[PDB]
Amino acid sequence: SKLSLSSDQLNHCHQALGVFRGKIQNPDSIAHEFTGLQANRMWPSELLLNSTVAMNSVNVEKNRYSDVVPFDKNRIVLNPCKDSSAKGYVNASLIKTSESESISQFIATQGPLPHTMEDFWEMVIQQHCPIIVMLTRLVDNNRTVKCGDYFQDEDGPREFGNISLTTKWIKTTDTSLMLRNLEVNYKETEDQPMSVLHIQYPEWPDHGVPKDTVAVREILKRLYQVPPSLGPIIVHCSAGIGRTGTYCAIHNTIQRILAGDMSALDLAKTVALFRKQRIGMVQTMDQYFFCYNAIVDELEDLTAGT
Repeated sequence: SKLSLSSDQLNHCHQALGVFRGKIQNPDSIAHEFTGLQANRMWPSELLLNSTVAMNSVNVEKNRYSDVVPFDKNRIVLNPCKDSSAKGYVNASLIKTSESESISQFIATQGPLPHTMEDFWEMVIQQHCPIIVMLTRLVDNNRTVKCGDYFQDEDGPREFGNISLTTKWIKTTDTSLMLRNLEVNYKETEDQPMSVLHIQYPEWPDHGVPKDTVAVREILKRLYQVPPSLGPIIVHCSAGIGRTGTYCAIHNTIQRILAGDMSALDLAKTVALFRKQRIGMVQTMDQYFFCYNAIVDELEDLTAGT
């Protein structure tokens, strides 16, 4: 829970901090950026041509929301998959800005449905994802289900067709995170099972923002240590675009500043790139402001006492 930065990295964090802090001091500039992103949005009819597999009659019931689907160009494919007519379909998108051993790639995905939980765990195994970031409750206070329980094993070991799941431990933090060390494998015990750290945050409301940036920044602080080469970080909420896109923007921006990518200072450009990779990433102007506040707060931590 402390980073040793090089002189280069500290200079880049100071340079970024002055820019992002100047943006928060001129909030009209941030509002203007988000209004511009919304003016340049993709319209739903475009999905009929760029997201054909998601919109297939065989796959429509595998989508939590009819207008939040991955593009064909970067959807995550199950390979092998039990049904060739499905073309390996899971509602999941590769989010990748850079080809650097220092910059994580993400899988942005929807909160799993009861009938897509085997698909989800098959994706985790096939992509060897070391981390799951979960940014939703299962059910909201209006009593709407937002995500299925694909991970609790209080009754006994969970099974998903050919896949078994077991919890090694559960640990909480002071900032309300729930840390679950999970073990997943196929029932044919060819090799040792796979370890996945599951991080759940229940205090980020749907289409809203946390009251402060501390819990979200603790997720990033715990993941600084995880080598990007271990595999994609799964990030999901309910649709996998609003809270998911906001978290990805904070994580990706900080990593790219630390890696020396000047373009990370243009958060609007990052969000536009994310939107070319999954429709609607970062849903609200409050979420866009929260990105700026979290990035400033984290850059203040990274440069403290320098």
